[PDB]
Amino acid sequence: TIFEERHLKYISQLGKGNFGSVELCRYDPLGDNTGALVAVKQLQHSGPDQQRDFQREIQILKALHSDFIVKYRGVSYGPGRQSLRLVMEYLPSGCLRDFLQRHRARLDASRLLLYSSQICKGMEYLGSRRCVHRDLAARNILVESEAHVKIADFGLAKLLPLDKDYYVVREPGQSPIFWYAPESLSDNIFSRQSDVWSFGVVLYELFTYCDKSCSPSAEFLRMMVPALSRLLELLEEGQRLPAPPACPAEVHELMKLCWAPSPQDRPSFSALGPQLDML
Ligand SMILES: C[C@@H]1CCN(C(=O)CC#N)C[C@@H]1N(C)c1ncnc2[nH]ccc12
Repeated sequence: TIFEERHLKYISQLGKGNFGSVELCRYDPLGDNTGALVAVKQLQHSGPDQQRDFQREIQILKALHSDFIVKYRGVSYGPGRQSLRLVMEYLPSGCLRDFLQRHRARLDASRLLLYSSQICKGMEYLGSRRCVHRDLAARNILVESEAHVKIADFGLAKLLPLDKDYYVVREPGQSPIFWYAPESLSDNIFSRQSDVWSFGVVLYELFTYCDKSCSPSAEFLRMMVPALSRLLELLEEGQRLPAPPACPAEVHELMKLCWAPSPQDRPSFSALGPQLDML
């Protein structure tokens, strides 16, 4: 699980987010271009707060073992003990947002429900580890195959101490505001139940095939003082994203429950899973 810097050969960018980037590299210790492709995350530049967070992220992912969480492979170092890069499995079908847009006409509602169930199970597992994800969105889901997706980034994830079932951040966060639960917008509170809110938005993303014209940003902005206050207002009045075109009624009802105003009245991932499998 220790990868030597000198054997990581840089090929291409796979994505970026939250002060980090993921690159496609070949781990090629023979130097003949036959080594395994890996996905390698690093900070885009040096930062002391970001480095502390990055080491924590690595320890979170290292301790996750699930069919629905991207596989941790190891780390590369540089000044010891200074983690330079997080090495993960590379899954070439890539991000679910991109995959849905491209294969839209090939994937039916059963496939979307399968993806929904897999994401829900990943999240049930995450919450069992006292991990709050905080950034659940289709952009952070990875496609292993046409019938298998995995939660694939943990840049903002936090571990809940044993005696507190939420965490409050000091500043407002810097993620697109359209996945945030009301209590995160109003009071920077995050919990496993704000993850459920975000999962409702992920269901919306799936059933819109991440179409840009009716995306959470496009549609909320169209429906919508500062933007965050307008969105909070809109949400506090009980307005919600509209059912996606052709959305099964049962799924739309599940989204609405995920979007209960109060965190306590949202269903658990434990409860959602069986309901998704039933559908
Ligand atoms: C959807 C995956 C998680 C989010 N991504 C980031 O780059 C976040 C940052 N920084 C892209 C990544 N993705 C395109 C991947 N694509 C292919 N293999 C991958 N392994 C691990 C991630 C990954």
